[PDB]
Amino acid sequence: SKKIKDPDAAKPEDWDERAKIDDPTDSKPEDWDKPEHIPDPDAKKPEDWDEEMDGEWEPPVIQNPEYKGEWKPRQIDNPDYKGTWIHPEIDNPEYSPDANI
Repeated sequence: SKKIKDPDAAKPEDWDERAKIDDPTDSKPEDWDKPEHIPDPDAKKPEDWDEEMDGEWEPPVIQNPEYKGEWKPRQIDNPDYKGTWIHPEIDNPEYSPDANI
């Protein structure tokens, strides 16, 4: 996604930045992580459209029934930490809106 943790952002080398840990001994795959938005399966476009002049159509999305806000397992408060200063995230180079960066 847009805006992620990165090296430009000038983080120290691992200074108990978390506050709340994730699955200690549990863990599962990523396969919770279903897409928030899926295109309409029956997303037909108008024949009254010129993608030459718009640039593309505009295929609608719906919210997926399986929608979880993110793979947050059980973010439990850790066994004592430091204090995440406020790292400035940066504009995730590997995001790519529609064309690879």
